[PDB]
Amino acid sequence: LKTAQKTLFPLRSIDDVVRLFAAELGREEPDLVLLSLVLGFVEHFLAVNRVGLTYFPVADLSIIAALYARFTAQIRGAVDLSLYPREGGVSSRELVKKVSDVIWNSLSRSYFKDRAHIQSLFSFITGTKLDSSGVAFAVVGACQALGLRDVHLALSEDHAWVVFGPNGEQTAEVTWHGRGQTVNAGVAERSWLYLKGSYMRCDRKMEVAFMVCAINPSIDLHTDSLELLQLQQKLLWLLYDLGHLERYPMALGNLADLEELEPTPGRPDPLTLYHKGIASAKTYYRDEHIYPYMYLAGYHCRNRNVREALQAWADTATVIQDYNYCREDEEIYKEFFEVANDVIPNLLKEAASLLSALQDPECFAHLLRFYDGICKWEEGSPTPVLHVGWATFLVQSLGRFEGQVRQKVRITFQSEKMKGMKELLVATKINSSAIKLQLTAQ
Amino acid sequence: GLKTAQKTLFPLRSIDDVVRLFAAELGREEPDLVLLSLVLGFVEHFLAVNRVGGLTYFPVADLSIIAALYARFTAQIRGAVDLSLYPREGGVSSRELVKKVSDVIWNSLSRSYFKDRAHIQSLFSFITGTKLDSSGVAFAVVGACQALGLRDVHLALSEDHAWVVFGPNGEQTAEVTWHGRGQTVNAGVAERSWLYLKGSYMRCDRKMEVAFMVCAINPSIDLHTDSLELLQLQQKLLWLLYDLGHLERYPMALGNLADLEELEPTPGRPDPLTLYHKGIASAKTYYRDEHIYPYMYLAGYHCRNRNVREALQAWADTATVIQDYNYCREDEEIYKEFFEVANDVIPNLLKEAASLLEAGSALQDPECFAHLLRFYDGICKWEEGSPTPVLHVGWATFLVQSLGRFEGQVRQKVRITFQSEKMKGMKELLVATKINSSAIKLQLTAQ
Ligand SMILES: CCN(C(=O)c1cc(F)ccc1Oc1cncnc1N1CC2(CCN(C[C@H]3CC[C@H](NS(=O)(=O)CC)CC3)CC2)C1)C(C)C
Ligand SMILES: CCN(C(=O)c1cc(F)ccc1Oc1cncnc1N1CC2(CCN(C[C@H]3CC[C@H](NS(=O)(=O)CC)CC3)CC2)C1)C(C)C
Ligand SMILES: [Mg+2]
Ligand SMILES: [Mg+2]
Ligand SMILES: [Mg+2]
Ligand SMILES: [Mg+2]
Repeated sequence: LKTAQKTLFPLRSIDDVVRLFAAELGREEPDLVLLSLVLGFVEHFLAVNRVGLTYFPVADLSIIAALYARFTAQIRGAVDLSLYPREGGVSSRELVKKVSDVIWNSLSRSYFKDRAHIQSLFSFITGTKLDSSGVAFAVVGACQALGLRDVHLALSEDHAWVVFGPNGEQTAEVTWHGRGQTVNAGVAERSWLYLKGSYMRCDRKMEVAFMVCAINPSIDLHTDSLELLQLQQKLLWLLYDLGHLERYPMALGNLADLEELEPTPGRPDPLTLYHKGIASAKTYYRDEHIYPYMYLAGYHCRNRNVREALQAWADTATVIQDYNYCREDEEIYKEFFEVANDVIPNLLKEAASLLSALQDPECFAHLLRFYDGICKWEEGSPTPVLHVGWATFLVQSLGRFEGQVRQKVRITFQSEKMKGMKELLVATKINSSAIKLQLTAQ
Repeated sequence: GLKTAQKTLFPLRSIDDVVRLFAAELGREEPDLVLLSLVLGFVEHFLAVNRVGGLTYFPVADLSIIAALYARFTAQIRGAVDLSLYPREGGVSSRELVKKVSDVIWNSLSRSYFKDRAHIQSLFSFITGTKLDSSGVAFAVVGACQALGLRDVHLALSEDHAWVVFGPNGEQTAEVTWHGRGQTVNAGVAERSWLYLKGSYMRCDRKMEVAFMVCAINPSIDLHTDSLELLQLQQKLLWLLYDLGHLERYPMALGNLADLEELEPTPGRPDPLTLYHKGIASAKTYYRDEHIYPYMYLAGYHCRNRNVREALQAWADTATVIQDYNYCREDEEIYKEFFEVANDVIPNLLKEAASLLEAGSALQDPECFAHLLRFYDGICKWEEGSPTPVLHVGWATFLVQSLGRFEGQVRQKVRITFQSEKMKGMKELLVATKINSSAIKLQLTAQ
C-alpha cells in the first residue's frame, strides 16, 4: 500500500469506505485486491459473524495491510515471472493459465461452492473458499498484483472468465459453471451463457462495479444487513456519478432496486434507472441481455402496472428468441418458467378478481409476443423448452381475455409454433386441446 | 348429508367454535372427515391464502357455505361411484373399488398445477380449486370412502408418503397418490427404504385421520410470515386430540404440539421436553422404534436451546434408527435432513462452542464426542447394502473439521460400538492425538 491509501484508514463508517472507493477510482489502476478485501471484511462482520443497533465494523490499517500482503505475496510467491517472457505489455495464455492454477490449487477441495459470502478475496485469504465468479475475479486481482495490466474480467449474465492480450481479444475459461479454453464455442453455439459475444469486457472501473454488485447483504432467509444495503447503494451512486455504470446494465438494475427500497432525494427515480440499464444493453451489448427487461418487469409487477409488466416480459422474450437453449442456460430457463407459469397467471387472476388489463388488447398482444419469443428460443435449440406444464398456463392465461379483446389482435409471429395456431388464439372459443398439442409439439 | 346435531354448532365464529365442532365429531364412532377437512380448508383459505395498528381475525363459517361444499364433495363421489357394481362381501372393500375411488379423485384434478404448492391439502382446495397435493389425494380417497360408507378404508402414512389400507383387518394396501397405482406397498416394505418404514408405518383409525388433517394445517402466509390464528387453531385442536388420547400412537403430532408449546406455552400443560419424549415413547411402543422424526424433533429443540450434549445425543439416536434402512431414491427428504445436520448444524454448533471456549465446554466432554461418532456410524451403516451411496467427499470434510473441535485428551479414551465396517476400519484414526485428515476422508468416502 502507498501513503496515499494508508491515510484513508481506519475505515470507521460507510462514508470512509465510499472515500476509499472514490480515491481508488480516481487512479488509472484502482487497487482491486485492496477494495475486495475491504468489502469482504465489512460483509464478514455484518452478514457472516454479526453481534437494537446498526453498526460498522472498523477496518484498521493493521488488519487490511496484513490481508493485502497475504494475497499479493502468495501470488508473487507462486508465480515466477522470469519464466514468462511478456513481450509488448501483453500476457501469454500460459501465464494466465498459471495464475488460474495458483488460485484453483489454493482453494479447499470441498465446501458449499454455492454458499453466500464466499465471493471476496477476504473469503479466499481467511477461508480458502471462493464461489464461481469469485475465482475469475481473484485471477484478475492476482494478475493486477503481478502487474499484468491487460488481464480483465469478462462476464455474461451468469458466468465469468478473463480476456487478455493486445486488444482484450483473447479469452480464457478460469472457473466452473453450475479451463484455459477460449469461449469461442460458447459464442458459436448461441447459448445465453456466452450472450453470442455481447458479454461485458470490463476495464478496472467496471471490475470495481462488479465487486460492488457482489456485496451480499443476506444474513439469513428472513433478514438483510441494512448497513450492507446502504453501503452497496452509496458505492453504486459513486460509480454512477463518475460514469462507471454507463456500460454496466445489471448495476443500474441493482441501483434501481435499491432506490425502490429507500429512495435517495434529489436522485433519478427507479423507472429512469431501469431504462438507463436497457439503454446501456442496446447501446453497448447489441440488445442481447435479458436482465435489464426482467428488472423493469419485476418493478412494474411489484407496483401492479400489469400492461407495463407484460410489455417488459415480452421484451425479455424478444431478446431470448435469437438464442438456442443449451444445458448451462438453466438460470434463465427458470426465470422464464417462473414468469409464464406463476407470475403472469397470478397477475391475470388478480386482475380478473378486481374485474383493467384484461379488457386491453395491448396486454393480450404482449402475452402473445412473450410466448412467440419462447417458441422461437426453442427453435434450433439442442433441448426442448416447452413441455405440458407450459401448455396449461398458456390456455389458462389466454382465457383471461374475452373473444372481443383477443379478436382483432395481430402481431408478428417469429415462431413456427405460434404461426401454426394464430387462428386458435383469436377464435371466440379457445380450443384448449389443440393449443396445448401445438405448443408441446416437438 | 349433515345431522341437526352438527348444524347447531354453526356458524363457526371463533377458534373455540372450531374446537367444539371437532370435540363433537371425535365423540362419535365415525367422525365426519369431509366436514372437518372443509371447515379447516375454509378457515386456512381466508387466513393464509386470501387475507384481509393491525388485526387478527376469524373467518365466520356459515352453515350455508360448509353444507354446500359438503354436498358437493359427497354427491360428486356418489355420482361417480355406483356401489351396486362392487359386491362388498364381509363389510370389506375390494381393490377394484379402492382403485375406482382413486381414479375418480385423480380425474377430478386440474391436468397441470404446482402439485408442491402450500394450501392445496384440504377438500376445500379440491372442491373450489380442483387442486390437491400428494397426501391431499390419499386423504381425499379416504374421505370419499367414508362418504360411500366404506368403513374398512383407512389412511396409512410413513414420515413422507401416504396410501390406504382396507380389507378384513387392514390386511390390504393400495398406492393412491404420487410421491415427489392400485399396487401394494409390499416392494417398498421389502426394499427397506425409509419411505415405507419397513412396515412400521401408521395405520390410522378415524381419530388419527382427524389428527393427520390437524397436522396438515399450514399457517404459512409467505416465506417470512405465519398466521397467528392458524397456529393458535392447530395448537388447541392438538390439545383436544391429546386429552382424548388420540395422539397416543401419533409420534409426529406430539412433536408438532411440542414445537407449538415452545412457541407459546399453555399454562398447566406438560412442557415441550415431556411432549417430545412422549413422541419418542410412542415410536418405541407402537412403531418398533423405526421412525426418525421423533428424535429429529427432540434434537431441533435442544439445538435451538443450545443444549449441545442433548442435541448431539438426539441426532445420534436418529442415526441409530436410520442405520437399519437402505438409502433408496425416494428417501431424499431424510437424506437432506441428515446432510443439513452433518454438514451445517453440527459444524456451526461446534464452532459456536469453540468460540465460547476461547472467550473464557461440550468440546471438553468426551460424551459429546461419542455422540458424534455414533451419528457418523449410523450414517455409514445406513449406506451399507444401500443401492445408492450416502457419503461423498463433502461429508468427509465436515467430519474431520468436527472431530478436530475436540482435543486429543477429550477424544483419547472414547470407545463406542461401531455397527459400520467404515467406522470400524478407522477407529485408531478417530482417537489419535494427531488427526490424519487424508486417511479419515478416504475411509469414509470409499465405495
Ligand atoms: C449478483 C452476483 N453476481 C452474479 O450473480 C454474476 C456472476 C457472473 F459470473 C456473471 C454475472 C453475474 O450477475 C451480475 C453481475 N453483475 C451485477 N449483477 C449481477 N446480477 C444481478 C442478477 C440478475 C438480476 N437478479 C434480480 C432480478 C431477477 C429477475 C426479476 N424479475 S421478475 O421478478 O419479473 C422474474 C420472476 C427482477 C430481479 C439478481 C441476480 C445477476 C456477481 C455480482 C458476482
Ligand atoms: C404437512 C405435514 N404432512 C406431511 O408432510 C406428511 C405427508 C405424508 F404423506 C406423510 C407424512 C407426513 O408427515 C407428517 C404427518 N403427520 C404429521 N406431521 C407430519 N410431518 C411433520 C414433518 C416432520 C417434521 N418436520 C419438522 C422438523 C424437521 C426436523 C427438525 N430437526 S433438526 O432441525 O434437528 C434437523 C436439521 C425439527 C423440525 C415437519 C414435517 C412431517 C401431513 C400432515 C399432511
Ligand atoms: Mg447467476
Ligand atoms: Mg435480438
Ligand atoms: Mg415430507
Ligand atoms: Mg433399528
